[PDB]
Amino acid sequence: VLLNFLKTEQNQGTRREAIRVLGLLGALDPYKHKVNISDYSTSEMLVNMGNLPLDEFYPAVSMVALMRIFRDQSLS
Repeated sequence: VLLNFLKTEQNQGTRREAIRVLGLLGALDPYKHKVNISDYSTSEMLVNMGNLPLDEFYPAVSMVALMRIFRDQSLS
């Protein structure tokens, strides 16, 4: 949330204040930043790892496309 405002909010004073905050806190080395922190088969279907013939391939991809919008409740 410190960095998100740099690409969303644009008012110059706000950005100067944000970077000032970052500087005062100051340069955490990324290692500690990381320390503090199924679609797999469908992904292989997107590449056809199983080497299916194209005829039995279009149904799978069209289906996964339809399920992608059908699962999301935001646009029902």
